[PDB]
Amino acid sequence: TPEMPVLENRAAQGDITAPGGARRLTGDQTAALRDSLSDKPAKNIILLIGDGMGDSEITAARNYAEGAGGFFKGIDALPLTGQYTHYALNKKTGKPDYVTDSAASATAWSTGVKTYNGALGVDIHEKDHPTILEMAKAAGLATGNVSTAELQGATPAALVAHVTSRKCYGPSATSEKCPGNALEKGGKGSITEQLLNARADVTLGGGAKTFAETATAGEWQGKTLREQAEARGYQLVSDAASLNSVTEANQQKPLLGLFADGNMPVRWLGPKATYHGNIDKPAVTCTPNPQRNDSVPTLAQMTDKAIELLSKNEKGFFLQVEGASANPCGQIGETVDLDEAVQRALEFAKKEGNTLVIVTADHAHASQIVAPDTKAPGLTQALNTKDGAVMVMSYEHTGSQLRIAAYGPHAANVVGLTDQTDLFYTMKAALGLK
Amino acid sequence: TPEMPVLENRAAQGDITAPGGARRLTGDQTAALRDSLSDKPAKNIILLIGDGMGDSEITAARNYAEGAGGFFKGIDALPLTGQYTHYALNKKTGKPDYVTDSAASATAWSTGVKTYNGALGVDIHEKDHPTILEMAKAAGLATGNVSTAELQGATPAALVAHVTSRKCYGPSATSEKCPGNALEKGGKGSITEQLLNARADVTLGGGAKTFAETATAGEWQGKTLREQAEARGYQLVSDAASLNSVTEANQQKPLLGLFADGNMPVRWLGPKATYHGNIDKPAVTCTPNPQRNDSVPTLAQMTDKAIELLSKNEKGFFLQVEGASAANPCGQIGETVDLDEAVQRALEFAKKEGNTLVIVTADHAHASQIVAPDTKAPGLTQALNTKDGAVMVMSYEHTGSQLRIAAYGPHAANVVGLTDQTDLFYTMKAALGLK
Repeated sequence: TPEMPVLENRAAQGDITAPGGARRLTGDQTAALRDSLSDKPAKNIILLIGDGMGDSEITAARNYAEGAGGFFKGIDALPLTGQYTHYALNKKTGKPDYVTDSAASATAWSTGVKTYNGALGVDIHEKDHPTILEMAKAAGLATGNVSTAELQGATPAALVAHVTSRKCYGPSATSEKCPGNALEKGGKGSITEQLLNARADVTLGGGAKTFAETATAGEWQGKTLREQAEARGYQLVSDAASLNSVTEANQQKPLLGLFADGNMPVRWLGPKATYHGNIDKPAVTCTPNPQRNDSVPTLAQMTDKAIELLSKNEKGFFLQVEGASANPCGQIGETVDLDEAVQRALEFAKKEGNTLVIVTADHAHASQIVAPDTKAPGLTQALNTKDGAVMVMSYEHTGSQLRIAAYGPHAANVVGLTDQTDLFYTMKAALGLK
Repeated sequence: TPEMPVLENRAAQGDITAPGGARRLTGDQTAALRDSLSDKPAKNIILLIGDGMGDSEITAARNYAEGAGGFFKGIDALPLTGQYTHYALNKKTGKPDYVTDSAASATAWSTGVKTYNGALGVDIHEKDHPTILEMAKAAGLATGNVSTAELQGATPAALVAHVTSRKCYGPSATSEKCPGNALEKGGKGSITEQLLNARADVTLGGGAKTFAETATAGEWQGKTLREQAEARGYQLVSDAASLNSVTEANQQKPLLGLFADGNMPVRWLGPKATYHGNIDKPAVTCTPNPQRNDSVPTLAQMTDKAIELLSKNEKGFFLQVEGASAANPCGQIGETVDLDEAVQRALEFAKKEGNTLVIVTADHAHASQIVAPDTKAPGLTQALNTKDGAVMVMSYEHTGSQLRIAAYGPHAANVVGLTDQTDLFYTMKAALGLK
């Protein structure tokens, strides 16, 4: 039965200077697309999120790494595409707030309810709403959360924590900034304490710093959150070797991989963009970061490991993978990173035939690709792309709708204009979560 | 009984502060989407181009005019959506120039070949290439060209002119800037002269000022290009009353409507954005432009008259419609609202007819960004009171980002995913069965 093609090749087909040369299509999509459509139940969902990765950021990364007529074998290979909205709510008025932050957006797709800038897992009345991971887990499904940023960061945090502020990282900052959530005040705990209670089968990322914090109440008081994790049965892993030896990870043995104190390392380094840096400075070539290491797993590696462990669950799985860390090279390199994770996800999804893979961003950032002769009011940098031509980028969250792309069962629900909260109901209905 | 659906409503379905209230979907989309897939031939194509309307401009205009949970009934209603690239090429090297201008992007979807910035209907070796309008016309189809900007502007002109510089509006300018296209030098003429030769069945837009120039050579030397068009059998209309009087337009009697000397008047008036304008000035509400007129045909009126006159052709039609007419948030949003009225008209037609492909996209993305109210940005900003009674701040060039392309109809499936601007030429070719 015609089981779902991925976009094969959408690179410029020939000589870009010639008629028909820059075409990305070799024919008519109608029947490929017809076979891309299935409404049958998604057994697994993999959701890949690029921090700030709107259309402008995908274009600049393609231009740099693949060349303008190039194609990301992961990000651009998803057959169903649409645009979605992500406005937040002003807390006092409940009126729309056109420019969201990462917390409210992360909340909108994990719980399906709009909230205010700064909130995680709570609506504007500070009430908690259940996340898609809490719900997958309640249904007996394996669950995993992966990031290259701090695990306390808004996108990973929003699946496991419910606090009135994204800053309530650990006990210290919670007593002070989220009193109603402070464990001492009967609240549910900080983002890191709620993480530990939440017991996702696979959690992997940065942010080991706040795990050194110590509990102020509860049966693990005085112990640090790392000690509590181990005390609760988590198998901790802190490099690529240990992650690779892990054979099983489940509710009896939750894997928790902490690979960086803050954010895990950035793939490429470059100079900072400067005022008139395109006029007054050379075109940049990005340097691979020497200090990324064979000890530190990559986002693609974490993704593949997580898929390996989570797929042993005979009921299905949910997995969120976040690709996060005026530095254009570091920006572009993280989109390359994520593309490799999407690729792996698609590799699994095609083979399995019952996985919805979704790639999108939390919200748009402010860089634009601009004409190389520009006198911007800002920070620019000219870059040497794959094409041997220079691209100037110019430099903060923005409110623009952005791309969401999908492959697999129920992916039709991302085509057209949707809203970020619809993603929760799409995933929930795909997974049959009742 | 099959009919292909348009998205009747993807507004937030309820209370946006409550669970499920901000959903734009009320259920599963699969079945509606397969009912939207058809490879059958398209009899007609209506292509609407939003001048600079990338995803930021669509969102900014929806928030202001419809509210954040709102829905543009034309623009957001097209069920098959994708993203397309639109880079130009460097003329000297043939290497990509990541940020196109209007001329080079207009050449790419009308001719299918990439080119350099400033070029109309010629490739980087200055070779002319048939535009999709010339080929539809060559095949016996009715063709139309409507704009709110000057007819000599990059987007309407790319359909009918082949010149080495977009600035080659009329005799004067072609002689000095495009001397290899100057009519008194054996070239094909200015944009206006080639427009007159291309003899599309309906051409409606602004730009009457250059028709006041006199030709330098040829059969109509010394006559103005307006006297020429009359002498060549064109029916000229210059206001809404006479436009609605036209009964037919075809090759014997072709319609040319010149409603303004330069661009047609802007829908909404508002101040220009300003440095620290979102903190130093109150929020703006856009007001109707007094000069927009009763006498001046709106873009949905022109689109509607064009479809009427063009559907008299037993064989089908091709129609391109351009919404265009200075860091002014209200003119900018007014024109997206304009174009959305035009898209609803095209879509009522297409939905009724059953064999029309409607594509709505932009030539290239512009640079306005929706920012946070309290932003201290280095450009020009302005705060605006939206339909929600909330403030939206806008910040201010062309940019290189890929942008939205959306479609409805037979062959509309070929806009989904990542395509390139020149793929649009081929999707039109193939839909329409050309060549």
